[PDB]
Amino acid sequence: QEQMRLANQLCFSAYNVSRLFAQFYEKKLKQFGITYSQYLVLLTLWEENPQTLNSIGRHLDLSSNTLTPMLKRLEQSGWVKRERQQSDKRQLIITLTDNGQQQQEAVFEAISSCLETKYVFEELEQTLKHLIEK
Amino acid sequence: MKQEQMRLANQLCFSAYNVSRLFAQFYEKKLKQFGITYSQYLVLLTLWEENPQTLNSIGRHLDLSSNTLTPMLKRLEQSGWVKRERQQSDKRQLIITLTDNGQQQQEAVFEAISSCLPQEFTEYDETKYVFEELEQTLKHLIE
DNA sequence: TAACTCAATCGCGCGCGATTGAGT
DNA sequence: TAACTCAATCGCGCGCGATTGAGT
Repeated sequence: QEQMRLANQLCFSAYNVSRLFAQFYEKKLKQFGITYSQYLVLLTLWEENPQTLNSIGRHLDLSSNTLTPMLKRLEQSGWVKRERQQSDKRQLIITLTDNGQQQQEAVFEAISSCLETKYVFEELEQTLKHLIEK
Repeated sequence: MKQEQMRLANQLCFSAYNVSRLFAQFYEKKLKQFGITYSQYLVLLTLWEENPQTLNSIGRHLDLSSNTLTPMLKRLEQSGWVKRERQQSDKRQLIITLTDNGQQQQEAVFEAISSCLPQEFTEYDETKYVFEELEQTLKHLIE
């Protein structure tokens, strides 16, 4: 009984924490007209450019069911180019635009100006991953 | 110093993102039998601790509003977990009350989830604290 | 042909910023 | 008349289980 009481408060906290993070980031990012999830995509691209959609998804644990509509939005607001690979026409190469690369510093400053754990999350992250399989 | 503190906030934000998605995935798997969602579960938890409540009250417990809870309490009524009825004293209000089935099925739902929790559960109390800390930190950061 | 691997698509339920309109 | 306080509604962007159809 008490092991359920723990899982619930812990689940519920994670639920509250992620919403709050999103709320916060979205407030700061409103200037740029990008969402929290779009920001997470742009982080991976700022760390490695270009990437395939599938590669981005692997970094974020997301798939085309989320990234397809959403990379289309980032293209439509000038952050990225979506183009097909010649080696493999099934693939989709995502490449940052100049504007997309350029605005990183501005975006990071917009958020930074308003600012054990990291381990504890990664622990639970890996615990849950296993629970979804075996 | 200028930048490395951002790299911390990002990995921490991204971890919380991943953790909550996984928690939802897990609970949704176990709750499929009962035909309820994670969020619906969270609403049922507050009702199992206090019944009846007004939609506004539930929302206060979960930091949600009618923009989420209206469509969703309608779903729980349709699957026989709750009654949605307006108050006489104040016709604006909406009283949510658990159905017998709704009350009754708590034990079964808890068991369905608890049976799949690893024995890894009197050395996770640290975690529960660390979350609540960040939860409160973030809540102040928004205001 | 076939098996495979991709992004794209579909349907649905949230979250939530914003607005509406009923009721006090 | 007004100031309030509610749930309901609207529009949009996710997440994601599932399917599709193009390409290898």
